[PDB]
Amino acid sequence: EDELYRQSLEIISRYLREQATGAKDTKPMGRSGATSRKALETLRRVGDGVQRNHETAFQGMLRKLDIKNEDDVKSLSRVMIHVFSDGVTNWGRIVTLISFGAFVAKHLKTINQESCIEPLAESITDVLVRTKRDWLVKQRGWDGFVEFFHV
Ligand SMILES: CC(C)(C)c1ccc(CN2CCN(S(=O)(=O)Nc3ccc(SCCc4ccccc4)cc3C(=O)O)CC2)cc1
Repeated sequence: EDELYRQSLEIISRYLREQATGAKDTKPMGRSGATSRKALETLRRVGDGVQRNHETAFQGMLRKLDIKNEDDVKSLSRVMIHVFSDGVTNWGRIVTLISFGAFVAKHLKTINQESCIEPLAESITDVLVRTKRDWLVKQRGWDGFVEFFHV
């Protein structure tokens, strides 16, 4: 409920922030073997591969959306809201969305819009949690994500 949004926000905000700045957080999210720390380490491995694989489509979509400020993020979130609430729900579709978020975050860092990374992460979290709540809960939350992408 409140915890599923708070946990997802902590993982996504930290992943987007460290991808843009290019530096991992010196202060951990929790204890050594916590669900959130494991999900973030999985995101660093999986999410980075998604970005290089989907590079051309990610660069295309970014250029078409034309994100330059916070209002652009808030307004074009309605585009994301509608496209994501329709279609098959899976971990591959979930990880590609977060990877696009990190791709956008990296772009925002270059145009001196580092303040946009947090409301950007809030938009991704609110879509994922609100539209796909039942699925995520039945899939053991972020543990299901860790289990799904194991090496
Ligand atoms: C917070 C902001 C930055 C505003 C923001 C976030 C995220 C998005 C959308 N976000 C969806 C999920 N993907 S994806 O996982 O790569 N898979 C897809 C990629 C393309 C499409 S076609 C409609 C997208 C479109 C519409 C109009 C212009 C440019 C693109 C569908 C999917 C899918 O699976 O439904 C990434 C794109 C938009 C806007």
